[PDB]
Amino acid sequence: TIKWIDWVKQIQSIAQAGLTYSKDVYDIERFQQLRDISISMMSHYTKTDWEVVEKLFASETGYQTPKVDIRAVVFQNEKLLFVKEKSDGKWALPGGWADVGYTPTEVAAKEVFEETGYEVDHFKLLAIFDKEKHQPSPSATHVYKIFIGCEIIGGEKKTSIETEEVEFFGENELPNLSIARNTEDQIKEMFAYMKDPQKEKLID
Amino acid sequence: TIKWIDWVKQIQSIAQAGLTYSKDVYDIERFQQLRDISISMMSHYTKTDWEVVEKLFASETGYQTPKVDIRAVVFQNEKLLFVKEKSDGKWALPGGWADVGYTPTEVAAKEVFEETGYEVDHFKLLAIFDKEATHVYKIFIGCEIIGGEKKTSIETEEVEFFGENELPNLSIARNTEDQIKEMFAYMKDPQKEKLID
Ligand SMILES: O=C[C@H](O)[C@H](O)[C@H](O)CO
Repeated sequence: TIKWIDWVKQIQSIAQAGLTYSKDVYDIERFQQLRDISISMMSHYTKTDWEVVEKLFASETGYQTPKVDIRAVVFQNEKLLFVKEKSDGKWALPGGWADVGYTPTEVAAKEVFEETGYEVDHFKLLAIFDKEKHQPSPSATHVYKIFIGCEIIGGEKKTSIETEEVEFFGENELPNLSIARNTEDQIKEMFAYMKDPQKEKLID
Repeated sequence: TIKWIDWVKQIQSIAQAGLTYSKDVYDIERFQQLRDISISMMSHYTKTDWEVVEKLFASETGYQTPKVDIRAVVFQNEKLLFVKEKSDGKWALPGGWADVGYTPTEVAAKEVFEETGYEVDHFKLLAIFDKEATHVYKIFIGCEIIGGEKKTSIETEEVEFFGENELPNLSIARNTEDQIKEMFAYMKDPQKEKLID
């Protein structure tokens, strides 16, 4: 693996904590210098514009925790609901970044409605995966993925600008997965839950 | 001209100054973390440059989400592990902010070890709460003592196990009275539906 990336992510994290919590004017200035070195290291070794890296890597406030992604797990006739993005042509469970000001089930409901047309409720906590644990490639960011089971209670299948196709798929007919949005192993775990819904919940 | 070497040397020299001159216990710990990382970095890549990773930011947008707090839920014969906090002198489950570089269960095991000296395993996902300027998803993770011993701290003045009717004064930001009640409900009925806000 690339060892340097996880070191630099930890330096930015501590610098971000220092800028939030230090009250010492010379320590605040040391934490700002350290964040700026972290941007410069990322900028040079990924050949990415310095100011772009600052926005993508080093503009959060407060203590730095992993980011939260939500995936909705909706079955019908033992087939799992997937949505295809028009631009990249790849498939994933409905979901996305958790919006500030929304609870996890509100994110699941809103993402399912916007991407698929369906109304959902009857939320179940299924799993929390650590995106980095067996990640294919190195990442600038650390993500926890919360999988929430839901029941379709209304609305109707509807495509959009972003969302070209909405379809259910059986476990021996999976479409081309967006590995960034969901791994094969995360999908296999959801079919294991469908077969035995009283099973232990996966937490990385 | 191998640029990582001068940047790591700068990080080291800043961290050493911070470590020498800070009077705040939390500032000292941050500078100690940075010193520790810089040592680890220098002890690698002897001759070579760092690998260029030109695709690292391809799908990155700088989107901000709720922060993650983790609370470890540790029972011993029907009593729940609490910790008296230096901040307010009130009591809470071991836990805190989830750190970059750690899985949820590594966070739970780490917070329990540093705050109480116990080593835990057998992790179970119990709940995620959020009652909606700071937005927080709080993950309750159950686990069991497999080793270590009870050790109080400069940070953690007392470590006590408490039953449902003898609860100490709770640090309410860290754990509400309803969140603790729910945890006792999981211990008593261990097939209760897991809560997710
Ligand atoms: O919240 C957790 C943090 O470690 C502490 O609040 C910081 O060290 C700031 O003092």
